[PDB]
Amino acid sequence: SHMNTNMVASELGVSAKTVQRWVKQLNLPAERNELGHYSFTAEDVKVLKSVKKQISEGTAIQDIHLP
Repeated sequence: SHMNTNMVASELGVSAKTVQRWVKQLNLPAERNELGHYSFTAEDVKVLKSVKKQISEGTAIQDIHLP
């Protein structure tokens, strides 16, 4: 009912491994879909877009602010 890692990566314009790096580094919650794969919601996409935006602006991973 939601979006897997490939879908998220597609909407962000990054690779799937990049999404996985951020999710784990930033201790972000991730569910599992009907196949047991990682799954994300629209909220997650927005949060990960904020991560990408902040890194792009020069913010270090540890200085990132998340809701």
